[PDB]
Amino acid sequence: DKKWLGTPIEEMRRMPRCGIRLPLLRPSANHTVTIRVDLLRAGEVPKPFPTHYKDLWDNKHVKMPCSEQNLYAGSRWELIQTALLNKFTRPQNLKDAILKYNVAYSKKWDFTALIDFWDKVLEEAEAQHLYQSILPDMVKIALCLPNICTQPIPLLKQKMNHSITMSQEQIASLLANAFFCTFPRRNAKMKSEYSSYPDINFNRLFEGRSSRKPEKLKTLFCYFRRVTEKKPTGLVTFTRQSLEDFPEWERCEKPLTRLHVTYEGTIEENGQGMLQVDFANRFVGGGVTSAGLVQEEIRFLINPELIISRLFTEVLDHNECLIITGTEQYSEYTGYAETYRWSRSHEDGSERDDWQRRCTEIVAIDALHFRRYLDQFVPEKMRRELNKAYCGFLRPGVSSENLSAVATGNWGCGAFGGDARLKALIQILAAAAAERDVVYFTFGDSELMRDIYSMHIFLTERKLTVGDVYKLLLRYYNEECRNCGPDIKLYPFIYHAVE
Ligand SMILES: Cn1c(=O)c2[nH]c(SCCN3CCOCC3)nc2n(C)c1=O
Repeated sequence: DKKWLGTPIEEMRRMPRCGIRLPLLRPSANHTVTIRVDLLRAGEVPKPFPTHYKDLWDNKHVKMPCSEQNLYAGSRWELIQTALLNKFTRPQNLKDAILKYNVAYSKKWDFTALIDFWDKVLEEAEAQHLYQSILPDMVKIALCLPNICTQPIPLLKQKMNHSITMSQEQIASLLANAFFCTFPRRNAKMKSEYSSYPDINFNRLFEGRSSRKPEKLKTLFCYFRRVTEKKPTGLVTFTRQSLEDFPEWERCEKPLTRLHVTYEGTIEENGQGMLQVDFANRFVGGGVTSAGLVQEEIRFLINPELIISRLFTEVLDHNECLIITGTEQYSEYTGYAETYRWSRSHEDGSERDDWQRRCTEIVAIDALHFRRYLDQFVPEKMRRELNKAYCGFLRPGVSSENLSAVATGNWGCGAFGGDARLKALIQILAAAAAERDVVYFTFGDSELMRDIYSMHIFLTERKLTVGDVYKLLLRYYNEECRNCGPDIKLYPFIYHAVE
């Protein structure tokens, strides 16, 4: 009957209470900081550093639309200014503007969803507000980019252990540019440069007739209305983490940690101050700028500062994750995929830390996509998922007492074909190896809650280590999968093996 099982969620560690005092925010070889730390003050808009725009146009940094190297020779940035500084009264005006500096895509890019949103979804007053106020304000913050993002932004490339800390205001200027599709070299289907990076320009949000698109657009315009009306004052950190020292899982003598499991609630609302998992695509954010609308995309829509990770985050390799600290929630929603609806504007009540970052930490970890259900029990694939989750959970240089619980759920299930009971145990083992408790949301599935709880209590009461459990997974593969759906399910197999 009960709605939750295991350790009370009130007993789990959360930020900021559990953290240590942050070191002085400072730029270094592994930390890009794009604002004046000496002037960072609560409730004040951060000042960009440096004061005057500095450009880098190379294979290691974002290619900025305002670069003097962005040519067409004509200046693409001048063309963008001329195109966007026109009155919009009808959606065709905005399509024509975006296409003036995207001539090569004038036959490839469809704007049906934008036209339908403006003309067929919005009432007359809402459309009027969109084109008299919201869009012109978005144009202005976009065109302010050279005065806002004065410091080159390095790409968080494969195998880099590197962090970028920037202001929410800087992110808003960059995302307004993404909306107007101004980022060069990010568009071609057959590009080699940036082929390993996600889409950033928003043009696919404008294509097609899904009922999903107006909801995505409502969610994003809620954000844009908010951050053009009053500049957000905080910072956001993006950290790419690449590990090479992974556990020898079969030999790991670490005990399991604590579990709270519930079929009610969500990661983002009920896991406040916890390490919140994004069920990510290896191209971070997935189809947020196109058709996708499941856990990752929804989180990227209600916390749009996440979307800018796509500007500079290379596709994740198996040993990598992306950790984002400080994104703000601007929207509330209901549903998902075909039922997703924008509900209302959200006033984020999270505390900020000593770097003026909202106390919200999200980790993008991408599960594997399994063509065949039994493929996921292959030991190499189980080890891969363990190592991915471990990389997402591990904080080198931090004591376990200062680590929040992990707030997660059915990672890699649904579209990717993962088995929820296996993935729950994999996350429990990885969390144990990283010395972090687990808060698990089963998203309405009460039987799964009971099953994960019962397995966890079974294993903990018998004092099985991480390695004891991993060896049982290996036995399951050999006994029920390798020479095989299997005859016996995983948790029944485990109970029988141990008993
Ligand atoms: C724990 N958890 C979720 O599982 C979740 N799924 C979604 S939409 C995609 C359908 N899912 C159904 C459950 O299996 C994973 C895929 N939003 C979610 N949120 C906000 C959440 O907190």
